[PDB]
Amino acid sequence: MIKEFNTQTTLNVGLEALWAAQSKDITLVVPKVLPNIVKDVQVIEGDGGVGTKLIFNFLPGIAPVNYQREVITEYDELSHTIGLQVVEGGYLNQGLSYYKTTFQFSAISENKTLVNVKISYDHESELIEEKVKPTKTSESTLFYLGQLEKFLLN
Ligand SMILES: C=C1C[C@]23C[C@@]1(O)CC[C@H]2[C@@]12C=C[C@H](O)[C@@](C)(C(=O)O1)[C@H]2[C@@H]3C(=O)O
Repeated sequence: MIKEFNTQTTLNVGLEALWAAQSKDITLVVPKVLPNIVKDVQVIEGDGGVGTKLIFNFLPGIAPVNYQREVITEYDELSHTIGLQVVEGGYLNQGLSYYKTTFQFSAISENKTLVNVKISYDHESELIEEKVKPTKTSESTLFYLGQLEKFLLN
């Protein structure tokens, strides 16, 4: 049933800094990284592990939705893997019936890190809508990761 797309990016920042930003500090880092997109992010419930509930509030007028609620579905500190599944809003209002993003961080050297991006998705329509193809949604993820790199290196 579930379709999967993978890509990779390499960022010139170290593993621990990236992993902290993407996990325990996500709610304060994301608005600083994406100040023209994300107004704020809250932890609704949970400690950061599986089943933690997050809400991302967006600036209106950019996308067809002004929030997304996410739930953590994987949290592995040894492999530095975190998965976020959309619960409400987000791409569920744009043509998909299921969406999840999983990041896995691997050190290349002290200040260079490989980021694997896995996008899992489904849609009810016989043909997928263009704006929610993973080739397109991954572009936004890569935009974010590059902005995260820029934020951490400052
Ligand atoms: C530019 C982006 C990329 C977002 C969607 C957004 O439009 C704004 C917020 C990004 C993001 C930030 C943190 C998480 O990595 C993510 C999966 C999410 O929920 O929100 C990230 C998410 C994504 O990678 O799909």
